[PDB]
Amino acid sequence: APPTLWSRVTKFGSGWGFWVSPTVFITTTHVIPTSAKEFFGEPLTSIAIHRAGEFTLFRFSKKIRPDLTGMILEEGCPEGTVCSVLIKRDSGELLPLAVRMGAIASMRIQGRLVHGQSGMLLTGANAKGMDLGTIPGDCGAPYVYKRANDWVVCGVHAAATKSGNTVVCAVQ
Amino acid sequence: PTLWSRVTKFGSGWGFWVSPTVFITTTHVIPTSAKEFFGEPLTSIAIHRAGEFTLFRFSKKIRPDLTGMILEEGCPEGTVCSVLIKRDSGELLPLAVRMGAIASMRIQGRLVHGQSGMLLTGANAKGMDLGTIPGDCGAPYVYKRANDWVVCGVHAAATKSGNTVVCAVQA
Ligand SMILES: CCc1nnc(N)s1
Repeated sequence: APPTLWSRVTKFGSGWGFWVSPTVFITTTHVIPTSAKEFFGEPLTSIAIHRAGEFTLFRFSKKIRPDLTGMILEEGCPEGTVCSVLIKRDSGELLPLAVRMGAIASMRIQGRLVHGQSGMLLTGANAKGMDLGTIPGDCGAPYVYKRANDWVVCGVHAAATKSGNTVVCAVQ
Repeated sequence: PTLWSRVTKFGSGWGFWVSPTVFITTTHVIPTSAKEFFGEPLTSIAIHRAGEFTLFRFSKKIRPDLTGMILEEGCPEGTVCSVLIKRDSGELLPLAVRMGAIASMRIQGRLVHGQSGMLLTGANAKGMDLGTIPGDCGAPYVYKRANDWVVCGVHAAATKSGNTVVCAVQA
């Protein structure tokens, strides 16, 4: 994945989020610190929040990331699309986990109720563990895919089954 | 602990530490002019070659941080292996491979002997992060079996289009 996509992935709360443009930041609702009253030097009064279940979008009053161009945010992706989940790991390592996307789903995972676009990891027989699959600290990482002439972002990482291949992408 | 620390840049490709003293790679990536590897003179290294599979056994512990792993001659048909691709870009790319028969295959016009496989990303796999490139040779094929990771070969070749790969094996 191009370096401009990795540069958008930002350590945030108990996981990650992703800069869509200089003023727009998306993340997984449950990684947001509940006590927080300031983000990137802006008080909550200067920020518009758009939330659908595990999807949260922040719109800032001023350019926070003026080095970036706005890119395309889709509401999920077509059934059968292969995405990469852009996960940052121990020691500046970059782990773009291949995922085939499927249906909109509601599931119970580790006792929590989750809703978004389901997918299956294409990394191994089972993705149990940190070498082939996801860990809790990966939530908020972006789902991206390559088209003929550009890259699209279509959601953020919300949940994964243990001893499985199944993931849930939260979508706008 | 991580399998990824075992994947090491080597020659024109990569190799894999099975144990503190044993290193496996693809024959064609090995430098053809050398007097030492990893600070050890070639005079104290044992080299075992079988076509595109090479194993080095060192006289001293190069990676004393590691435990010894299971090394087998390929795996049963229909096993879904993972090829652990390390990239100079800074990416780690684990890809699922459904394994087939051992054969002599024509790949981009050359004969390659090893275990066939097909990527689950499929034939219309579209980009650097869904398939292999020539610099990836020597990346290990692994799978989990009964509590243990098994290494069953090293990346030797791949088709230009479609989804075929070849794992070089021992013996
Ligand atoms: C050879 C140095 C590297 N470490 N991790 C990578 N992906 S390249």
